[PDB]
Amino acid sequence: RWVQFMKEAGQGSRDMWRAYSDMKKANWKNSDKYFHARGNYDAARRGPGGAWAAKVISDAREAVQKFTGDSRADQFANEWGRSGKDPNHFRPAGLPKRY
Amino acid sequence: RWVQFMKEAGQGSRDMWRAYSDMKKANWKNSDKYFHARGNYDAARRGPGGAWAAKVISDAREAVQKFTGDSRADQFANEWGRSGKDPNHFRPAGLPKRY
Amino acid sequence: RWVQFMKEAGQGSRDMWRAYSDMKKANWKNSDKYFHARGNYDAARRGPGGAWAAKVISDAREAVQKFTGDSRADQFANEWGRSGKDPNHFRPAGLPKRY
Amino acid sequence: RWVQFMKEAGQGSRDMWRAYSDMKKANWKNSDKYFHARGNYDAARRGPGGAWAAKVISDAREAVQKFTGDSRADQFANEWGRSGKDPNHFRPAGLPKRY
Repeated sequence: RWVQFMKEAGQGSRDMWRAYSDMKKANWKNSDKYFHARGNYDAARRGPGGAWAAKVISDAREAVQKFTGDSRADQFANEWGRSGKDPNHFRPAGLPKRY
Repeated sequence: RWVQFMKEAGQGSRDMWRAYSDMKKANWKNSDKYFHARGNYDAARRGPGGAWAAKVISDAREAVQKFTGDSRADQFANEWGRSGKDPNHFRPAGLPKRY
Repeated sequence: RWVQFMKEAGQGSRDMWRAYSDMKKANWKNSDKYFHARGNYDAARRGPGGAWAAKVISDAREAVQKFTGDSRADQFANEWGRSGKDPNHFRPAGLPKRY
Repeated sequence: RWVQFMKEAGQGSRDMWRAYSDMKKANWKNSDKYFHARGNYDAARRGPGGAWAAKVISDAREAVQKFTGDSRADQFANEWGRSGKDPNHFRPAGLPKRY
């Protein structure tokens, strides 16, 4: 169903935004890989529409960052999460458990 | 701002959704090109995030269309609208004026 | 069929390359829109795989050009051609008939 | 060079194709992740055009997989390979050494 796909995409996009926002709040050493994986994991957890949303938002973020005023590691972390593997694989010591 | 981008992308996504539900509600002959153009035009007016959102949602919709036996014509209508040209170029006679 | 899709993509990608090459040879005033439309038209003429190839190569070219050391017009011309409309719509007066 | 990019993309596309036909010829149990990883690794070694080609072909293949009732696992294997990690991490016991 198209409607269900679009619903999941909307939920997933909010998950990706929550990952961004948390990353900015945490302001933490060597956590970028974790939040990349967490955003994608959360979003794909919604279903195909969420996983689709994770993928295109991920690629846009990567693009804009190469429009800069370790991409391969970022994309690896994105897909680690998007495929359902535990984002805490990349968790740095000390990162508050709220994240 | 990335924030601004995601915000516009959120607005554009709602614009696209509005186009889909309007098309289904209208249930009008040969109206797909109009609603494709209209959703893309509404989305792109929100700004760059809006046009980006309209572009990726458009491509996901094309994929669906091709997998269910005119996606080429609708993608042309998508771009027409996204580029800021009048969606009413594609308006079929009799389509209710609220749409 | 996946094989047929991949075959068309290969043919289409050679068409897009032929459009680029011709554009560089022609070195002509205000022909960029024409070659954009012609590359995409030729490639989509091969079938879905060709049209798919036209789309992703088009977006890569646009990207790299925004990585610069009228995008919307370019993309409009791309989709004009990709949808099967005559690329000579954008032909500038004088352009050699080989192109 | 854009030329260099398209050249590497052509090489990468052949690498990906080699992976598909090898997978079909091998006809081996639980081997999809290996061949996904391998095709992406071969392609990305060609350079940026090669990695780009592997990325868009990978996404077109994911779409097909989802439309025919593990695409998530294969996309992870895609990224593993594309990032330069050893494809043989996914190698199933007994897969002929020529592959």
